[PDB]
Amino acid sequence: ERPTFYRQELNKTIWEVPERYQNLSPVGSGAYGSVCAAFDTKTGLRVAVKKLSRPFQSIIHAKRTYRELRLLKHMKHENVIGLLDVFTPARSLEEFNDVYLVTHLMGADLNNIVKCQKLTDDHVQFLIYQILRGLKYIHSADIIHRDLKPSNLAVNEDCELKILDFGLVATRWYRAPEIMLNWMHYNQTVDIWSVGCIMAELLTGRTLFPGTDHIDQLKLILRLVGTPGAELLKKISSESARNYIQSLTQMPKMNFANVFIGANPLAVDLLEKMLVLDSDKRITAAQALAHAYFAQYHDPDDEPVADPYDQSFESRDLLIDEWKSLTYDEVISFVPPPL
Ligand SMILES: COc1nccc(-c2c(-c3ccc(F)cc3)ncn2[C@H]2CC[C@H](O)CC2)n1
Ligand SMILES: Fc1ccc(-c2n[nH]cc2-c2ccncc2)cc1
Repeated sequence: ERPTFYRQELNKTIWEVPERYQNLSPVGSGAYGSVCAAFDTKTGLRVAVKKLSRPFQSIIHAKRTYRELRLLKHMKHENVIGLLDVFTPARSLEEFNDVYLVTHLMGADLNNIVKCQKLTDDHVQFLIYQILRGLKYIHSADIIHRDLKPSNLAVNEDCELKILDFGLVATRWYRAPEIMLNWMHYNQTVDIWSVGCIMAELLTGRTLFPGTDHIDQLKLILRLVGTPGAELLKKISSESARNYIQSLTQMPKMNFANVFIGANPLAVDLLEKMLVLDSDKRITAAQALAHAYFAQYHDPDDEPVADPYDQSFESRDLLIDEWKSLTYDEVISFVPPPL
């Protein structure tokens, strides 16, 4: 029981897929893979098919490939990209060198939405609500996204949103200041900082912190939220990070009600809770969902958490063939979701 595959070359890339997937149309490419829109004749669904690029090029690529497949197989939530299918044209482990991932076609990203004029407060509520609902789920599996940005948020014509964990403008614009300072013990609230930046941008139509580099990025952040107070400075072990931060002209926290004047005061209150410099004081996804700003969407009985997620593989140092074999086992054990 193996489907019939057919091959085709699209934009320099060869695609070998099952006959069920028709009318492949390139959507975009990147360092880690390329994506085509297609029509799935078995389900009647429009899908996006991602072909991984050089999945076993090195130990790093091989572990990344396994990581992505494991993550995607685990994510089962309406606001997180999951898998409809995964396949390989390879007939055996020995000749296994290509991995294809299939999900529901979304068709646009959040950047396309903010670009095409500004949104109503109701749209901001709905979009951010969905991000947080997806994040609550991801975070409950002890996963940190780490690179939330508009381009990693897929959105369909119904304004339904799904978080893309990977990852085929600048990432740094949405990155938590503790990451810009290279803190190795950052927590899940790095993602809340990013949601704060995204929400600000949806409300104003402008990138909140458009830094030109890591130093400029930190400078832009501190100008809005103020330079660190005593409680936060005490948590910084890095002497250079402290010499830098403390050698900057001291700056107060700006009045958010003034900076985002015109916005819904509930949105401004939430933003202030997300864009707190000290990650230990930043609101969590679960807490954010209960915020008054989302009263028309919040339902505690329908904001589910994830099943336990085993990431013990992350601490493993294996050979390429071992990561390849594990990935292969995960391709073969895949059971599609019910139609
Ligand atoms: C184009 O429609 C669509 N829908 C769902 C996922 C993906 C996807 C995926 C993707 C991820 C997993 C998968 F199984 C299938 C596709 N990776 C990146 N994207 C998009 C590509 C365009 C870009 O603007 C936004 C990310 N694409
Ligand atoms: F300027 C800044 C900006 C952000 C931070 C910060 N927020 N949460 C944790 C930290 C942090 C940064 C560096 N080292 C430990 C902790 C600290 C100083």
